[PDB]
Amino acid sequence: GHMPEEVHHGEEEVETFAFQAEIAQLMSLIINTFYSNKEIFLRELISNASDALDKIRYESLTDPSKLDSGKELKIDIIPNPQERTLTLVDTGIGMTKADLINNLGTIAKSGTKAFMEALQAGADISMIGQFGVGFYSAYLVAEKVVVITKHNDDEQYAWESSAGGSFTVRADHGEPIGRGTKVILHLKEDQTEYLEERRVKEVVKKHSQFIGYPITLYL
Ligand SMILES: CC(C)c1cc(C(=O)N2Cc3ccccc3C2)c(O)cc1C=O
Repeated sequence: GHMPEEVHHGEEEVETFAFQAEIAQLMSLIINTFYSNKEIFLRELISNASDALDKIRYESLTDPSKLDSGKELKIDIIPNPQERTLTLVDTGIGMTKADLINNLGTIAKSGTKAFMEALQAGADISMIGQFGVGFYSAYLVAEKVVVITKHNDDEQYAWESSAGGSFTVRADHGEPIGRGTKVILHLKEDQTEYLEERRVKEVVKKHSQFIGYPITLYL
């Protein structure tokens, strides 16, 4: 053939953005600081999933066709010892691309700044959910976090950050999740206990025993 060259893709495939400084500061705090009960990261992620499931469960009352992307409201947890990943998948309402960028990169500024002020005044890490920013507690155990999300009104997107002050967002051309959010935790070397499922059960039973949706473990 010839050697055509595509000088210009139609649209930027991957976009990289900086966190608001206060979000980056909290992430650095979380990822570098000792905490005696890091298992609370799972409670915070399950709590976000439960809220997203509540959200779609409500809108299904007005519009039952919002469930055409999936009728089951559930949470699945998948440890992968060979990849050192722990994955949380929910069939909640999901996030549009705009809300993915805004919620994780920008408007968490107020909660993260108030939480750091509370920490300086004597609060501790386990209170992070009272400031609406419990998601960042993932970096207690993870060196890298991927968020895959699909909202009925938008396309499936992938967010990722290793807490170096920036994150990337891209169209996800991967396994389609239908609707909801998938959080993939790339675990730190010394936190692989959360790949053992005797441990994961322990943590769910301790912290999330009264979530109103089924939690299934895959191993
Ligand atoms: C990345 C993190 C913040 C997260 C987001 C969602 C999500 O898609 N939301 C959460 C929420 C809450 C209230 C209304 C709508 C939505 C939409 C989720 O299901 C799980 C997590 C795992 O921590």
